[PDB]
Amino acid sequence: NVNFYDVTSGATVTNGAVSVNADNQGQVNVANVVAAINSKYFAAQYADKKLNTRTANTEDAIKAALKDQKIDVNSVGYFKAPHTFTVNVKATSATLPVVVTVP
Repeated sequence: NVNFYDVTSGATVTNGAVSVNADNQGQVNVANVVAAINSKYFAAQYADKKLNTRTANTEDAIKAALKDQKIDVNSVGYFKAPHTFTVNVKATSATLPVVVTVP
């Protein structure tokens, strides 16, 4: 099956969590959320005795999570973050819920 893993430790992860900084007006860019998630977690499938990486839908998943919280993102990626929200990151042959906190 597809599973998610920690990039740095290699451990299998079921639920993830990251922190992303806002600017002094409480604005965040989706690109910084995508970087926080994808730098920390990756998806892969075992085959041919190795882990094979699988592309995650992180940007789309972030925008979908914010739209479920009634938060819009503008054409160049900025939005007003909630304090914390959950992104359901998907990779295809698995879903990794990732808690995103914006202090």
